[PDB]
Amino acid sequence: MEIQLQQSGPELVKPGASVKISCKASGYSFTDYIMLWVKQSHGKSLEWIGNINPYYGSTSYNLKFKGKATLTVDKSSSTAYMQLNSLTSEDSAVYYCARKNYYGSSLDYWGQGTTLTVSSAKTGSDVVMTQTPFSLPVSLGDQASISCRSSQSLVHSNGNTYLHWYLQKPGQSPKLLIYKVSNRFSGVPDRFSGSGSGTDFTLKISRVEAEDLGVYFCSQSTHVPYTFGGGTKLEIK
Ligand SMILES: OC[C@H]1O[C@H](OC[C@H]2O[C@H](O)[C@@H](O)[C@@H](O)[C@@H]2O)[C@@H](O)[C@@H](O)[C@@H]1O
Ligand SMILES: OC[C@H]1O[C@H](OC[C@H]2O[C@H](O)[C@@H](O)[C@@H](O)[C@@H]2O)[C@@H](O)[C@@H](O)[C@@H]1O
Repeated sequence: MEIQLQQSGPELVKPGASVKISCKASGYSFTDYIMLWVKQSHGKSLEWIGNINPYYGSTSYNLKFKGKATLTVDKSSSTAYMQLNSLTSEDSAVYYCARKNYYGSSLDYWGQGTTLTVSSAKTGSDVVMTQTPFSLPVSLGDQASISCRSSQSLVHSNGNTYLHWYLQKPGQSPKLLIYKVSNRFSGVPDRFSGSGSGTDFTLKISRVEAEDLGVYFCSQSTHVPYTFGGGTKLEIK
């Protein structure tokens, strides 16, 4: 098959109300993978909301969202839900669900996103990921190099380093490119290569083409809460 996460449609909701966004999983065994939710404010970086293990219904939240977001599942319909309460204009954003694997601790399949608009109208410190440059204008064909530095070592107890790279093309959800520093995800071209160790990581693109354009995000999942870099927009001069 093919794996799909299908989210409910755009929501226009009044301030103070609640909203419950759905994410229907197909193509894989729903209870065998953590489902994670992400907020993306129109400004652009990704923020972890929380995880749910659908087999148990057990949850973990980013402290920022604890008290605001509630994650549930319906196993019978292979559907994950995120409810947001006491909505204000600051909740207006795009929300993604994404499947998290165990072998890579990476977000391998993403929903298409749900846009929430909140309006009255009718129609241990967290680990910081510093990405540079924030903007990389290039000529087509150029080599491109993007750096990601973490405030703490990303080496996990098991000796692996859970640093990953995602590409979000214009108007799409993020997609996994590289997991665990240097491993190319299925279908990703050899022109992408990831390197680095400890706190310093690099993504290189050997010959940029149009399908590579968008915003790149590094992410770490060695430490809780999971965190993302601020993005690097790769675009043509
Ligand atoms: O760590 C030893 C166990 O490794 C596997 O289970 C470990 C975790 O791997 C899975 O991806 C998840 O299902 C986890 O819940 C699981 O604990 C298994 O091979 C297990 O038989 C080993 O004991
Ligand atoms: O060997 C390096 C460190 O490995 C473990 O901690 C690394 C990361 O593993 C955990 O999953 C999280 O607690 C992270 O916060 C943690 O740094 C530890 O054994 C640590 O003592 C080692 O220094």
